[PDB]
Amino acid sequence: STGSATTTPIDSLDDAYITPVQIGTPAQTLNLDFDTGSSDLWVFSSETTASEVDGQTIYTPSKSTTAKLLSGATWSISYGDGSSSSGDVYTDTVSVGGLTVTGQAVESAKKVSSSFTEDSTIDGLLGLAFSTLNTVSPTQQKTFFDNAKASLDSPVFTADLGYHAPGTYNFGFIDTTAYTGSITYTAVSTKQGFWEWTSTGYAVGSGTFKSTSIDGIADTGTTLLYLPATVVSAYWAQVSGAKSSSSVGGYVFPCSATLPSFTFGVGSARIVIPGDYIDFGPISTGSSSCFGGIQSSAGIGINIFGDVALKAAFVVFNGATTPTLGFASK
Repeated sequence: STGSATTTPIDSLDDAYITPVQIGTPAQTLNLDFDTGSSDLWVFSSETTASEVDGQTIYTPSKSTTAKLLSGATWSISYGDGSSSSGDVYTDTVSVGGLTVTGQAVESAKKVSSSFTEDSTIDGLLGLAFSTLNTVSPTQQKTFFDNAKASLDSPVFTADLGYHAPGTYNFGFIDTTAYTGSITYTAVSTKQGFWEWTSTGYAVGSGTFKSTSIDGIADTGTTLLYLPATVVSAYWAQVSGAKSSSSVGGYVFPCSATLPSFTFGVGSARIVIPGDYIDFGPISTGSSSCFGGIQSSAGIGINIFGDVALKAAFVVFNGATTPTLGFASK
C-alpha cells in the first residue's frame, strides 16, 4: 500500500508546513506538522486546558468509535525551542493520504506550551524520527511510519517541500517524476534517534567548495538551517552590512541586500539553496533589518538541516533495516 498527502506552508515565510490527517471513526481531520526531528504523534484535544486552545481543531476521542484509552500511559515532551506539552494516550485509526494504520498511539495533550497556543494553524505534530525517541511511559510507542512499514510497498517516505507553495509527503514509493537527475544516497546513524547523516562540505555563492564533514540531522520540523559558527560566519561575510545581533538572537542583514546561494554536499553531489530561500523578512513590521535563514548551531549542540535546506531538494527517508537518506535536485 501507499499514501500521498499535500503539505502546505502555514504563512508567507514557510515557517512550518501542515498536512491533513484523518484520526478516528468517523474521520476527524486535523492539520499536523510532520516532524522528522521527533517521534510523538500528539494532538490538541477535548482534554486540553480550554484556556490553552486558541482556534485549533481538537481531537475528541469520545466521538470516535475506534478510540481506546491506553490505561496508565502518559507522555511528556520538551522541544529544542523550549516548547513543551503533555497528556494521556489513546489508540485509534489514523490515515494519511489514503494510507491507514490501526491501533496508532494518539497522544492527547492535556497542557501545551504557549508557543503552540499562539499558533492556531497547527493542530499537532506527527513524529517521523525513530521510535526510540517516543516519550510515552511506561510502554514506549511506535511512530506512524514504524506502524505502517510492513504494509508499505517500500519502507520509505519522501519529503518534497515547496518554496512559498504546496508540497507533498509520499509514503511507500518514490515518485520519479518529482526530481531531476539521480538520487544520491548517504549513510544514516540512528544512535541518537535522529535521521543523522554527514554532509561532505559547502560553498558560498559561486565560491570554492570547501570539503569538510558536517554531521547533522534532517529535520522537517525545524524552519531554519543551523550550521557550525565557522560556516555561518563565512556565509554572512559575503552579505554587505550583515551582522550577528544579540537582541535579535542571530544574524540579520539589510533587507535591501541580495543574498548569495548556499551549496551543501551529499557524497559527491551538490544541493544548491537559492539565496531567496534564506530571506526570512523584517525582524519587525516596517523594519529595514531582515532575519537570516542560516544561523549558528553553537547554542544548539547539533547541526540541523531544516526546511530551508530540505525544500531545496527531493528527500528520500529510506527506512530499510540499514536506513539511508537520499537527496536529489528538483
